[PDB]
Amino acid sequence: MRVVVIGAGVIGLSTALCIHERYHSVLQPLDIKVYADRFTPLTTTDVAAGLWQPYLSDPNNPQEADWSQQTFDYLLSHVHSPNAENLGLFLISGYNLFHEAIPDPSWKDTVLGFRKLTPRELDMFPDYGYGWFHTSLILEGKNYLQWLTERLTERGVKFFQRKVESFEEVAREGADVIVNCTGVWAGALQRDPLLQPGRGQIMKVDAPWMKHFILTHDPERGIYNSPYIIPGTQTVTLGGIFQLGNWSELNNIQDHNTIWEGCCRLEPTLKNARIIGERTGFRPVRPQIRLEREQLRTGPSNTEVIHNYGHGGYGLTIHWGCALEAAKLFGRILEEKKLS
Amino acid sequence: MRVVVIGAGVIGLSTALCIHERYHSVLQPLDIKVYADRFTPLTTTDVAAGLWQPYLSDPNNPQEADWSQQTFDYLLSHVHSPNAENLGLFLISGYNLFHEAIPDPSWKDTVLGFRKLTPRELDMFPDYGYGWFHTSLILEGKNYLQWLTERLTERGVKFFQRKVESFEEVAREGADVIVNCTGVWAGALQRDPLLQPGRGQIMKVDAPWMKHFILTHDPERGIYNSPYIIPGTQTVTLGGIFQLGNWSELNNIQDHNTIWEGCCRLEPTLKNARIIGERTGFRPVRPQIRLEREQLRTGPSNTEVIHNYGHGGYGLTIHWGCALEAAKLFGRILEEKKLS
Ligand SMILES: Cc1cc2nc3c(=O)[nH]c(=O)nc-3n(C[C@H](O)[C@H](O)[C@H](O)COP(=O)(O)OP(=O)(O)OC[C@H]3O[C@@H](n4cnc5c(N)ncnc54)[C@H](O)[C@@H]3O)c2cc1C
Ligand SMILES: Cc1cc2nc3c(=O)[nH]c(=O)nc-3n(C[C@H](O)[C@H](O)[C@H](O)COP(=O)(O)OP(=O)(O)OC[C@H]3O[C@@H](n4cnc5c(N)ncnc54)[C@H](O)[C@@H]3O)c2cc1C
Ligand SMILES: O=C(O)c1cc(CCc2ccc(Cl)cc2)c[nH]1
Ligand SMILES: O=C(O)c1cc(CCc2ccc(Cl)cc2)c[nH]1
Repeated sequence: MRVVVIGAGVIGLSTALCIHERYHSVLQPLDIKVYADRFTPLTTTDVAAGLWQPYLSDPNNPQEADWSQQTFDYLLSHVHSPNAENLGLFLISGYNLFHEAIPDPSWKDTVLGFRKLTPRELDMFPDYGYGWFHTSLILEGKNYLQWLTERLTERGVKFFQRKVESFEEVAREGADVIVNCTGVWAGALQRDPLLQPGRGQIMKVDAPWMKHFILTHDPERGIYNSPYIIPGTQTVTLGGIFQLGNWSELNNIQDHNTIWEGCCRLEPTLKNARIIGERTGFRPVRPQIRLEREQLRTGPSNTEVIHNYGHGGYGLTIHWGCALEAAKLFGRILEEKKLS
Repeated sequence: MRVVVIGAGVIGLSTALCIHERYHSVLQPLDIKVYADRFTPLTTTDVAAGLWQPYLSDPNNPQEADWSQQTFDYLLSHVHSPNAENLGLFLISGYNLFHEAIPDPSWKDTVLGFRKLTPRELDMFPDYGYGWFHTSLILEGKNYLQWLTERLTERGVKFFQRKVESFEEVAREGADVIVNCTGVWAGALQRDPLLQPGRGQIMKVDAPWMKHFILTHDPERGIYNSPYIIPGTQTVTLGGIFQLGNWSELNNIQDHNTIWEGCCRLEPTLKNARIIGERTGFRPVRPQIRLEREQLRTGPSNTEVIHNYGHGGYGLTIHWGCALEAAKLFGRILEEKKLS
């Protein structure tokens, strides 16, 4: 069985791992291959802090709340594990700030010790009069990518640096199943009017005193386009940028100033923190995640395509549930191709 | 007016600063000097993680509770200022675990977002049946001492290496007022068998993924004699040793093993953490703090002693309230000798 996963970001590597662990049997000899244009240090997955937190407003698709919850429960059970440190996995508590009273989120019982902020706590944030506190998890993109790659490497998965021009090219070069995990660049392989680059920029800062996440929200600004402070393992993530339709890979001075002004006003201690570096990424923006099997009529016999893209700002928060569902879609192919 | 502060730990340095802040302008030649046999990294203060948390057993002492509350307010005021980094001061959330049910502490309204631990959080600690969760403060001993030193230095306070033999030694060179902040060694200057060493030992570990303090409690081991994990700015503190009457300043291997095994059982990710260092410190154990005035006769010149010692395990937690009460006692000397 020949399988080609296109892309080496969070989605591709986890779908490749999930499929390989659930379907690579002696009864199912899988030849899995990873095809990517950009790898482990230079993807949009690396730019992500890795904080587990779904949308403030409920999605149009209810399968997504299940996939996000399923990712949390999985990560939590491995949070005290001997491998936690390599994945970049750890528990964290923090603040959710608002200007108005908001209903409690769907994930209020998934996270640990959810409650509303007390007045004396709210008194610490002059600009916000309402908010939450809970304990979540972090899965840093870069460390997790480094973990997945190495775990795949010891499983025979061969990685290849190349820009894939079309599905047919991969199919004709002997592919049976094409797992499409191209993120925002899925439009280059197949026209998707529901796809747009959710451009984001961040800063990496040396602020070790920071033990909590601090996320502010504003409907005027929109989702992920308002200041956020996310402490990592070696550095703190300074964010708050979202530009729908922007394809500029370079960092810009206005977004730098926006992030810095916003986070230093949120936490004045930050004014003394050292800028380690800055990065730019593209959230694969869609009304909902595209996670389905598509038949491609390549002459007589058809080559199968599993699309797994359009994860927006929640690709780490949801990855595992999407991986298991894509694995479920991979199982249906095996049985429909007389192999189960 | 000649003042000699004996002690360069949290007690001496904070007391020197308070007497200066309140009295530099009333007395024409206010002369303050600091005498100490150990400084900056070599004091008991330096051995302390600096978590704000009163003694496990309720006093029931309103005055002692006011000294603790006064310190929290004074530190919570600095916590968001762009100077906080220099004090070694930051907010930190965490767990306090017990095998059995217990009443809420009198400080439940001093700390931020105090609550009982949920059943899903208790599942993370199989050895414990009940516990608390709250947000408090860390004021790192070494870092704080450096800030107090630089505040004192700018105010022209001078530092001298001197192992004082008697109060009479210092009264003879011209001291009008001696401030006794000798911690656990106070008995050498004036007999006090109530003051005993509470031998403690800690491990300094590199685990920057740790964002929560974890403290365990066992009445059969006694206070401070149960595993505790307190993340600092650049390093994590591992401890849990209390040895009443032990004067050994050497790091013990059995205590090293007991600290390591005890903390790795509580938090298994700690197994991969790299041990940076270890220290031993003697808590100035006394059933109650010795904070009072005492007149000396030596010389035709009057010589007054202000005692401020015996803060056990909670020196950083209580210091500010004690430093202000010692400044007020200094003020009582001026309104008695007719100099204010
Ligand atoms: C600033 C910022 C901060 C964020 N923080 C968080 C967070 O804290 N938590 C969270 O849950 N999510 C966060 N996100 C969202 C998250 O980063 C994404 O949702 C997720 O990484 C995208 O996964 P991917 O694997 O689809 O995309 P990518 O990581 O972009 O990887 C796509 C892969 O497809 C390959 N590819 C594309 N086209 C081709 C082609 N023709 N041929 C070969 N290979 C191709 C690429 O080269 C690449 O290896 C953040 C995003 C941004 C922008
Ligand atoms: C392992 C451990 C962990 C701890 N963690 C915390 C914590 O998280 N939070 C908290 O609130 N507390 C903590 N503590 C408690 C805290 O360290 C003390 O209660 C506080 O340090 C004592 O202050 P001091 O100024 O009385 O002691 P010291 O720092 O010991 O200073 C005494 C000073 O007197 C000088 N001196 C003594 N005798 C003479 C003499 N004859 N001549 C000259 N100078 C003299 C010394 O050299 C020294 O400079 C901890 C203690 C230990 C041991
Ligand atoms: O910048 C992003 O794309 C991003 C950040 C996060 C974690 C912080 C956060 C802020 C806001 C909201 Cl609504 C949810 C989560 C996830 N994606
Ligand atoms: O060992 C000490 O003396 C010590 C530890 C701490 C911080 C953790 C802690 C443990 C136990 C209690 Cl009761 C309160 C606080 C301060 N001093």
